[PDB]
Amino acid sequence: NVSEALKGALPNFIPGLGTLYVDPSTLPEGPFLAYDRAGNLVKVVFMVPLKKLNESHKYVDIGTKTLRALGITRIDHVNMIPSGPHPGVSEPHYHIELVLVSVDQERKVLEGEPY
Amino acid sequence: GALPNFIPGLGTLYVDPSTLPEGPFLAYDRAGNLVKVVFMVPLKKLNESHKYVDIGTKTLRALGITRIDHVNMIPSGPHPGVSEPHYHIELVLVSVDQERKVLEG
Amino acid sequence: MNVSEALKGALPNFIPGLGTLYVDPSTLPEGPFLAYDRAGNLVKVVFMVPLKKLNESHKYVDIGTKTLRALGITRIDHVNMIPSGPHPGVSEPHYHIELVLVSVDQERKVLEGEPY
Amino acid sequence: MNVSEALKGALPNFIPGLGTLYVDPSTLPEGPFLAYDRAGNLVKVVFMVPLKKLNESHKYVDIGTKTLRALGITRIDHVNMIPSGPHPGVSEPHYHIELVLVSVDQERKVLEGEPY
Amino acid sequence: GALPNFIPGLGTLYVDPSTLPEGPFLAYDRAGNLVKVVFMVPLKKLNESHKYVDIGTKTLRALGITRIDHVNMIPSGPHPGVSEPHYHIELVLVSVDQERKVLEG
Amino acid sequence: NVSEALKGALPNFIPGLGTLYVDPSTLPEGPFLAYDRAGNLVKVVFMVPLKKLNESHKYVDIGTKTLRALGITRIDHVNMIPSGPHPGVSEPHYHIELVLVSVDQERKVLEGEPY
Amino acid sequence: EALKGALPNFIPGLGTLYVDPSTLPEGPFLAYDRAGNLVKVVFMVPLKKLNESHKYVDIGTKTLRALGITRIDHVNMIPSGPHPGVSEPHYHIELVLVSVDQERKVLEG
Amino acid sequence: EALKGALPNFIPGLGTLYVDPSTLPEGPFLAYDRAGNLVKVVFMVPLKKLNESHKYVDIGTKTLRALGITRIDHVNMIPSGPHPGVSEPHYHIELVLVSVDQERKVLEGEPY
Amino acid sequence: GALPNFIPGLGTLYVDPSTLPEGPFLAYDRAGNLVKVVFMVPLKKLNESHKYVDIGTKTLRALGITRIDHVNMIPSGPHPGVSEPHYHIELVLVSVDQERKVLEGE
Amino acid sequence: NVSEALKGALPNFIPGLGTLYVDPSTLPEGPFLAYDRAGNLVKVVFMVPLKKLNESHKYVDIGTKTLRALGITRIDHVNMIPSGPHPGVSEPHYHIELVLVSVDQERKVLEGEPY
Amino acid sequence: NVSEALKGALPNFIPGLGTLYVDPSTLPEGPFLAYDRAGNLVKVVFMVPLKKLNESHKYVDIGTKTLRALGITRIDHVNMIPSGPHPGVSEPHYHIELVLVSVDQERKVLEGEPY
Amino acid sequence: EALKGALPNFIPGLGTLYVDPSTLPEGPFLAYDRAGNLVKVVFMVPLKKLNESHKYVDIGTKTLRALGITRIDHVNMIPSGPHPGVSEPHYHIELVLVSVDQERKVLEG
Amino acid sequence: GALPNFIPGLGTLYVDPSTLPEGPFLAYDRAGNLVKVVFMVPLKKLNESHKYVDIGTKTLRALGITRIDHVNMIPSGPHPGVSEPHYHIELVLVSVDQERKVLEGE
Amino acid sequence: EALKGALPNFIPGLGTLYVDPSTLPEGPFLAYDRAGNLVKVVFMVPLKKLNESHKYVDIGTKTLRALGITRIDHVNMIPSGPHPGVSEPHYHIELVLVSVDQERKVLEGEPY
Amino acid sequence: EALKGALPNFIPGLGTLYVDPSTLPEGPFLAYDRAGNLVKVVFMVPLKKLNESHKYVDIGTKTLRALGITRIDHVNMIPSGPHPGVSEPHYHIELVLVSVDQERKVLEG
Amino acid sequence: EALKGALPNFIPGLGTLYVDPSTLPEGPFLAYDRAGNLVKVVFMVPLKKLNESHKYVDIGTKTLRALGITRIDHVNMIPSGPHPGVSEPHYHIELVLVSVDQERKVLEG
Amino acid sequence: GALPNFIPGLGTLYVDPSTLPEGPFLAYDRAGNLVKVVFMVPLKKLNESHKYVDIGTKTLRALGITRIDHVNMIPSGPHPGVSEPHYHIELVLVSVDQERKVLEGEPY
Amino acid sequence: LKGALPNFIPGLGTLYVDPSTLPEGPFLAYDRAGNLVKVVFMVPLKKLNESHKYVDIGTKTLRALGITRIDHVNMIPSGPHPGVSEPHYHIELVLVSVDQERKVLEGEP
Repeated sequence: NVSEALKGALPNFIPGLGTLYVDPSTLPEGPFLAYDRAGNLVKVVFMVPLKKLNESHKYVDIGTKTLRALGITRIDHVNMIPSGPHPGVSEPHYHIELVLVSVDQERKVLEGEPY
Repeated sequence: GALPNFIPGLGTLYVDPSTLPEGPFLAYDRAGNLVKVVFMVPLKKLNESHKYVDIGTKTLRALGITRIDHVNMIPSGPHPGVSEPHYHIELVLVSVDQERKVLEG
Repeated sequence: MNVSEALKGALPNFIPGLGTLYVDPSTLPEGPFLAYDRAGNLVKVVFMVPLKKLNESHKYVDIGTKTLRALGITRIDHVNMIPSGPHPGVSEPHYHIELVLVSVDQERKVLEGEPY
Repeated sequence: MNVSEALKGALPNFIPGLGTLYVDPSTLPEGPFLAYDRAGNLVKVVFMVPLKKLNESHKYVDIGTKTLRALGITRIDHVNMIPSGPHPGVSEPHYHIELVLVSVDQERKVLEGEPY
Repeated sequence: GALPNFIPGLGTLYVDPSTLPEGPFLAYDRAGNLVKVVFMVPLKKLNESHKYVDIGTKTLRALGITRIDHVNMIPSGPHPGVSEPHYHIELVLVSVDQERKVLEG
Repeated sequence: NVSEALKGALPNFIPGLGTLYVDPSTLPEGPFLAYDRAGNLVKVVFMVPLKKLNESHKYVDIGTKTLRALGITRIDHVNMIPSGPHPGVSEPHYHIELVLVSVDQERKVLEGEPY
Repeated sequence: EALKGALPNFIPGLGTLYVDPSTLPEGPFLAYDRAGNLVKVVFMVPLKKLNESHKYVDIGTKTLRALGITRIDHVNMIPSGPHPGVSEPHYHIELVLVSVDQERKVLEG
Repeated sequence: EALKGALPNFIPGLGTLYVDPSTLPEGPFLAYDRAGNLVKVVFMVPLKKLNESHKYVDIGTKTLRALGITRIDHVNMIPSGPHPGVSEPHYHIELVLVSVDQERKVLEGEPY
Repeated sequence: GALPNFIPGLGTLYVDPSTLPEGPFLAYDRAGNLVKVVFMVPLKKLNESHKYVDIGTKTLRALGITRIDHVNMIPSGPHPGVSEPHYHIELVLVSVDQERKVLEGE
Repeated sequence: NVSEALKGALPNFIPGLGTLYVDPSTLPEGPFLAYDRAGNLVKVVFMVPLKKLNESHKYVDIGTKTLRALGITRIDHVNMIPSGPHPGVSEPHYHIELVLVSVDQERKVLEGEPY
Repeated sequence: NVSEALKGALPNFIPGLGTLYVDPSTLPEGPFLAYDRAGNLVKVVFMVPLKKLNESHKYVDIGTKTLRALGITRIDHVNMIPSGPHPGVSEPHYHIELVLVSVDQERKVLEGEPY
Repeated sequence: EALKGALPNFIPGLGTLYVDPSTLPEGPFLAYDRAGNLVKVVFMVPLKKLNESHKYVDIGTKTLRALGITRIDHVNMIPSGPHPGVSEPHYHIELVLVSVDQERKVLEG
Repeated sequence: GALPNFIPGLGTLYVDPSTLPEGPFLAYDRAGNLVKVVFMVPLKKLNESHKYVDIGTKTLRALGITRIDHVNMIPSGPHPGVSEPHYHIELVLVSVDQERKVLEGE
Repeated sequence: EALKGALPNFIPGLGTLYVDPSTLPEGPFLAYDRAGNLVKVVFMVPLKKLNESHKYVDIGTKTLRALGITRIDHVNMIPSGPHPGVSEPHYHIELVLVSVDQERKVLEGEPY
Repeated sequence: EALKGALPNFIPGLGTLYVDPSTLPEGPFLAYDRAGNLVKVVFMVPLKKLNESHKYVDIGTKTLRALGITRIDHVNMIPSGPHPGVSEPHYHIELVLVSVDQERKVLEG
Repeated sequence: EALKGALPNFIPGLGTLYVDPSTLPEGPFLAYDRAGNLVKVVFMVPLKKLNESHKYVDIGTKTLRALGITRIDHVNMIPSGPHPGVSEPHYHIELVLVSVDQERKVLEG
Repeated sequence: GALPNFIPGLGTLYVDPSTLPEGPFLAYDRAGNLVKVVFMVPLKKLNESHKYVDIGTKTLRALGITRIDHVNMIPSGPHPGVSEPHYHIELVLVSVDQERKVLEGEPY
Repeated sequence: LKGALPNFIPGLGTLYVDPSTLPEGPFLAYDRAGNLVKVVFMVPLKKLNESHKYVDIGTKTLRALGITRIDHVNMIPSGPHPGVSEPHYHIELVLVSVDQERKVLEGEP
């Protein structure tokens, strides 16, 4: 079976998220990188707990290493999506996304539900 | 953190946060194989007779031609931070025994 | 007798909005129920669950295995969860959990039901 | 090295407008060729036939049986018959007879090809 | 008449006349079982490099989940009144041997 | 298998034509009757060879028996579609159709390609 | 005040024949008997168009729906008899609402 | 009973048509919808008279005078004949009192 | 203002050129009174069975409420430049006698 | 009545042309000036015989006087419309128009038929 | 200039109201008559104070004189628009309008903001 | 046959009052005299909505178009006053097609 | 014609009621000259941070080419009937001195 | 080189902004697109002055005078502040010289 | 850097003539003098199309909007005359932004 | 002629800060150093909105596309320092185009 | 203007003098963004089978990342100022609609 | 079943094209290793001689290939190809140096 064989080789891709990669040494803020099925970088996502924001924590010079290694990003727009809690995420967070394509293209290449 | 870690009984759960709370969520075993699609339904919406119509369309279509082995409808267990009851409507892609084995729970 | 009636007479029972329904009696009350269109194509798989059981945290595990296995490979297009009851024939609130094998618009078209 | 390149490197060859192609070498030149999208889903089955053979009334019987049988149950959405050649790589006019397993719009979308 | 009669090798061929000449046509055996879907392509259009895109959509979808056993591409044989060459692009639903048997040709 | 069982029982229905019935004693003019998947009468179709028209043949009092047995037809529109020759039809014909629903409904219930 | 109903001259075989000119040549034409009852609906088709395999789709819709015909007795397909002025041959596809005997009678055929 | 029935029938596409017999063959003819509204005023002329350079002057005066208000919306010029009941080609010159869609609607005629 | 050359029987003719050849033309009398609306139809089109539907809409609507006295349908007389025969379908807003006077036409 | 009185007190406006003015000494080329019912200048139109164009006549420094007296024009687009021959226009002409509003606004304020 | 000259020679037209006239002896109810730039009657407007309505005042046989002098009206629709208080209108009022053209034509010929 | 024309009650001052119930409360209501002549078109406006500054735009369009009213004799704006079952005050915006004297006469008011 | 009661400082005010309360109002002087365009903004809306975007479009466009001499922003003075404070944002087409005269305002 | 650079930057949503310093704090400010076209004239007023019934009379005369032609399309009144750089609530009273879509386009600002 | 402004040839009487090739043949062409000032907008109209009665509607819209021309000094309608490679006659519809004397000067014509 | 570029007062830590008022409160705001170079893009988000789980989608699009930023050095998420007039707390989500050291330097932090 | 003008439909054009006449020419929008790279070739040279190899290498090298969106091949001339037929081969770096928008040209 | 890649061609390597986009394509040329070497538009000389205007071609392909760097461009008359009669021009967007191109595609220098 060719289809089963291709899918076996193919990296996991989660509709609405993409194929994710994150340098574990940059957690928990990240940012994680989201790629489409063709392997192009779609967005760079920073993660922050709401609690810390409520405590007025100051995040400074974040994602420097990752961004430096990325090179050209040409940001199209920004998203700030709330997340958590739910199985897997113990507290509310916000995903701060730097999207490198139009909002419609992002939904399109990441196969995500319209906002 | 905001990213998922393998949890016994559920596996590693991924989800497009903009589709919360229902999702659906994709659950993978440690080897990164998709085990099930999980809709996280707040029991509260069900008690208000909310009509869920055409949900999980993008995710399910991404499965392409597939085989659904069975369905589970399980009440959410204890989960840190979670404060309301939900039901896990699950479309499992492997046998109930395969599922229990690879999810380690 | 006219040909139309003879045709109508030979065609399986079809209910607008539900289709032609079949279920394995041994799988009741949950099912699943299989809904076919007028062409005999399987449109959706429907699980029936009482709301009260959900509120009492009943654990439904490995449901519809026999029925599902008998189906075969297929794409799943989307899911619906529709509230039902009570009313004559249904003594308490239920939820229809539906695994639909065609687009939501196609479902409403081939089952001839009112649009959502 | 960046992650994007490592990903691109691990992904099968995909040609915009054609998809990821595979064919049983023993079935050439006719095939059929199987075209998959980036998700690894089979999009279409393509038979290759030289126009000259059609003009000389060649009889093609029981074609693609081995390949087809290996597939499985599936819906067929539509058929295309697209002319091809000559050009580098194709010495004479051919026709691509395609059995497409998704809508024509979905085909153009998942294979990322120019609209018809 | 304008209605079809069982013809050896083809069976009983039905078609929505508004889709002529290509159709596609549906071929049934004497017991009324669908044997194959047949597109009747004028060889002339092929020589003019006509691009057939998205044809037989309504008929094929009517087949629902099916299995295509094999394909035939056969030049039209002698047919009363027919004056131009066509190719029968056939999507057969049974084995080539089953096909020859039930079509009596 | 329920699907195979249902389809086995179901009468043949040809997309764009419907489920056809014709009183053989009324051939070759007919008319044949075309029904949808629910068994409703969609159209009444008369058949005539082009050759006869070219010879000025006079068709008179056609389809009387069939029409009498039909009762209420309430015609919506008329179609005149050419047909033949092709495998199965030795000479050109015209299908003169009396359609009992709108032209869009006819295409819809008979699952036919748009005109 | 000085008007009167406009009514075409009776024509043996065709009765009082009306037609919306913008729908010509096909029509349909409406044929009435002396008493003012509708006898038949007639589509006037050029044989040339048929030999050209013209596809006639959804014709006479507004007319047919306005009349609300529910009973068609029979159908006629007759070659265009000689008519003063008409040079090309047409076929009269008639949807007759009464019997063939009543038709010839009421239309003084 | 004196129940009037010599009234013309409403014909889809034409409406209920009246004409002053002393104005024939040109008319004009008056077309009314089912409610009794005057929809259009129609003049009929043989194409042959036109080719023979005939001069139609001060036509339809009597009729138009008895109509008073009009407010014309558009004009149509429709060819007709030959066909059974019309031995020679004519043109229907129509002065329409409602928009073109309204005219097809109230007269229940086939769209243009 | 900028009035064009008065024409006997036609008066001062105005027409939107984008609507030629039919128009319709608006004919005014010396005093600026609208006397008639003129559709100039090439006989060739009539002979070819051209179907004219919904013409003059804008002009007729801008002219609004009023009354039509009579209608004329006269073949194009001698006009410099014009080379194919036309017919003038006219909707006159005054009596035929008043028309012959204001338009100073024979 | 008021209505009838108003129209009489209003300048002659021709559907599709507007209210025209032209400096007599600039005839026959003009340009003519077309105003809407509010008195706004809509377009500046130059009249040229087609025969002159075919004769390669040189029209230079045209409309200077009239244009000077206009001031702020703001050209939106240009049209070149053929005209004549017909009563009042003995030969074919072309109207060269410098329009000061969008093309749709033009047909709208001059109450003319769409192009 | 011509443009400036034209406007001066033209009647006062107010966007959204048109050119208004009212028989002084019918004040304060009117009706007022609103004309477009071509001098066509667009609407007939009656003015009533809201307080009178709340006092159950009986307005009977209003606008008879003005209406008689109008003749052919052809009512398309009615509007009831609240007005005031503001400078020039010491108390809340309602404008009862009998409009003689479609609602879109009304906003169009009176050059007013859409409702 | 056994079917007779169906006609609402005659309200002195209002006559035979008809109204498409789907257009309530405003209507317009149509008031006919005994003979079957339309005497006036009545918009039934709730005072409460006027106090709320409701903007009524394009009302009675289809009805007015269907009636084809070219001549309004006079307008009345009068309080509805009490009516059995009616608990909210309304104003009658009336387009009367006949003289005020004829109106009092035929509506027996 | 039917002119409303002249107001000192405002002149003859006209406004399309469907656009109240902001308007804009058109203020003319005795002679029928448009003197200024007035937007009447309820202070309450300003205090609530209301976002006014694209207002007065139709009126301003119908008034066309011209020049704005100066702008005024004055609180609503005493006006019978008016009960909430407003601000009059005015686009004046004449000098402030000429404004005080034609509008006969202090 | 005398290559001028003390020129303001084009800011998406604002354009290139100029003001006569002797007209501050009200201005008006002049906003230009990239081609150099004047898009809008902006007046700035503190909400507090409005609440204190301040009277702004004959404002922006000098500036408006030096602009001559204008042809105003619409008006905007936009609230602003408090935020870094603006300690008190203000309103931006804008006289716009192009349609509202054109203004967002040429100034390249976020849609309203 | 090594990049210099790219400028077309200077045609006496026409200057530095620019044109978006996708809008050919009509253009409009834009003619600049040596200093870089726009001297005139030129619509290049084929005589053949005029003889065919072609209707030119809404031409030069984007270009005119981009130039923001509020003052036209004068208009010229002159024959293009011969040009190397040009075999069809055209008329130059010109919107000249400067005096006719300045035009002859700066275009060195 | 008497004008001058409108330029907001410099603000230690924020530089010359611009914002299109219609995009408030979020902005983004654009921060420039004395030399006129863009230092960072700042979205000013109300903490209240975040606690309400507001979904911010596609913000700063026109601005970000007009600037054509290709290199982001780092990101900052800082609580709203005390600002004259600002009562509610916000978070400054900053996309910084230079190094953290250069930032504090050029913005005279 | 002390630098090349922005021309509607073309933008602001730059070219390496030594790469003439083929170029490529670089077209910028009003904001200074590179919109497209244009090669100019005479039809005549194509008909004579001239081989253009390794063109625009210098200029392309000093440009950098481009991310090509689409290609246009537009015929030009003859007309006043262009004595013979040429083809403009364009490598456009934005969508076709965006190109028309930022270079403010007439729609295709 | 295995990689169905076509036969290596000298100077064009493994060549792919979406048959529905013929004749221009563009074609994608890969080296033995499966790397993309160049994108090729095959334009029939006849079309150019006919002044055909090509606008927005190759969009889906180019967008999918996210080509950020083009090393050089070639415009070569079409080499001799079997069955290929009509002359074409190859507009090539090469992603590698001229040397590397000749090397990896096994084509003559």
